[PDB]
Amino acid sequence: ATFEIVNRCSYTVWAAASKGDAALDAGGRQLNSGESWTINVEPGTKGGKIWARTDCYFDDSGSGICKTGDCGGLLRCKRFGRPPTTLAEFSLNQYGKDYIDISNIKGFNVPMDFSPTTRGCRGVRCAADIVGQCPAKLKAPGGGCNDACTVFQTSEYCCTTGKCGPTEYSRFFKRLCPDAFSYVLDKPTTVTCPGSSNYRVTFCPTA
Repeated sequence: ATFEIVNRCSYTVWAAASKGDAALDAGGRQLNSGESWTINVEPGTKGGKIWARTDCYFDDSGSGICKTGDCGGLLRCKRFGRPPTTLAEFSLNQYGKDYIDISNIKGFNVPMDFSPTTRGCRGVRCAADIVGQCPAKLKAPGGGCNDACTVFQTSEYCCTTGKCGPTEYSRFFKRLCPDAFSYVLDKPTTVTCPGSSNYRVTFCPTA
């Protein structure tokens, strides 16, 4: 499946793509403002995620640090990134279908649109100014808006017991972006696409 990842932000981002125990394609690449990077993701990929990382420095071997979404200091991500990270999430060819969503469960760093480029389903978007509006206690001094689990480590925010409800913090993300997951048990905003769709992830789709 092809994912065209496009940076419409006015700032550079370093895109990242992983399924948590492996890179997808090269796993990561710098995208200057306006650049597009097309990756190939193997059919059947379960639990893949794409995100942006901001304010990164890499040496000549691809080792360094990002202020948001760092994946163990690598340019080419092999694991998931450090919160806060707006997440494009997808499981492909799952009994005939693809499933996509955007999630703020790990916080928010960069706005995103995640849309099929082939027929038969709608895209999802979380493009509101969540960093500018972020509640004081969730603001990440590093950049971005953390989710309450990352900040407070409680069963209720982390849904550790499987039994949690919405909270004042989850409701903030859900108010600014109704079309993304705001906590683990949020009412699903997952979109079902034809098996083997192709997609485009656009960072800063409205700015």
